[PDB]
Amino acid sequence: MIALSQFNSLSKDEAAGLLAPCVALPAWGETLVSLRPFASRHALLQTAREAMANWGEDELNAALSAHPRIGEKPTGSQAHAALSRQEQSSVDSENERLAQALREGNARYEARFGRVFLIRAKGRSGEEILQALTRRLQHTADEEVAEALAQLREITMLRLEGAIGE
Ligand SMILES: NC(=O)NC1=NC(=O)NC1=O
Repeated sequence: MIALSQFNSLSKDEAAGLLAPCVALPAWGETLVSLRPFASRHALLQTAREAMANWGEDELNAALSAHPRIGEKPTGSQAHAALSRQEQSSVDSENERLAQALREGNARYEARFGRVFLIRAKGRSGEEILQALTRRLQHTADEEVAEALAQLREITMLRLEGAIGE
């Protein structure tokens, strides 16, 4: 976590590099970098929310390139992999029934919608995620695109909030 005044003074490449792990959508980060300096962390976060307001199915698809499946915890030490592992920390990997249910739930979701199941995993157990998956399997395509995008927005914001402090 770096301070706001520090973020405001970074070179364009260093600032974009800092924001890159939040979401695999270069336009989002580029917008934030281009609008520096920010008056406050409050203003930065608000601007960040505004910049994700017009995201659609195309953004969902592009962002999903950097998100592993729930239950498929990455091992890498780099920000992306470390963040995902940390976000899935409430998922019990030792529970064999859960692991199998997650694999089956994922396959079922992917067959239905054509994309990986996306959920803000931070603070959610494997059971909570499974129940969300069961609920979201009943959605129309548009309803599901909307929720998946809402979850993407949450993931991105939490990562941003963890990257830049007051
Ligand atoms: N497929 C996913 O939902 N993946 C993830 N959600 C998170 O919050 N972290 C992930 O890696």
